[PDB]
Amino acid sequence: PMHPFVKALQEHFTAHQNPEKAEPMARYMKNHFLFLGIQTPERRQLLKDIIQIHTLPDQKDFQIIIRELWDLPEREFQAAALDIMQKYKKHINETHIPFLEELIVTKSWWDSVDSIVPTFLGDIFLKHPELISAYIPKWIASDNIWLQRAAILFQLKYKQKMDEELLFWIIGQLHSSKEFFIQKAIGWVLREYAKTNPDVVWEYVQNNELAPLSKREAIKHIKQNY
DNA sequence: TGGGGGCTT
DNA sequence: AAAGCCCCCC
Repeated sequence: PMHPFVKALQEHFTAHQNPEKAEPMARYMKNHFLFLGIQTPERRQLLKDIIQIHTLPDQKDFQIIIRELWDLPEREFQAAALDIMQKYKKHINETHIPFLEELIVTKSWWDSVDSIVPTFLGDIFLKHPELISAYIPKWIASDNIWLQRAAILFQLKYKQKMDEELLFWIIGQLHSSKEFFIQKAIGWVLREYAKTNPDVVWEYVQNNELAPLSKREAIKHIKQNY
């Protein structure tokens, strides 16, 4: 934690770790990560304490801090890094897409990736429509399952802004994936979109090839209506 | 299947 | 802030 802010945060988090909570938190993530055992309320308070002391670092340092936290072993530091990224949301723009790509493909799991994609990337592509073709096809073809999940979920919260043709194209490109988290992402985005346009999702699921898992996930809340 | 402490609003 | 939702999990 070269940067003083990251050092303080690490010291403060470590001083407040809870071994009894570490185990179940770690199991939730299929043991891919060590945990300190600090849940979100306390994790955010501990971040608040440090901000109260140091003040939020200048925007020129924000990528440095986030990377340094990403390199720390315990998962809470990546969670804290995302809390921090949210506080800098107004300074995050299209020039940061490569930075966000690195975050997605490093220490990858659903918890970090879902926290990056629908909000930060979703907003970026809304403001910069021309960049969709520069990133989405590349992510789909990358064979990195987390970039693939990113391509599927960037429109997750769009509601009526959903580009249906694009969504169905992206899903079509990944419908044969044998990856659990891709099949789940397809199910999720379809299920979420069905809150807005259930008819189109129902017809899509009935008439197109998807894993049974994705079909089950997609229709779990609307099947009682058909 | 379909619903649940941890999270959100 | 009482109450709904659930990425995920099983």
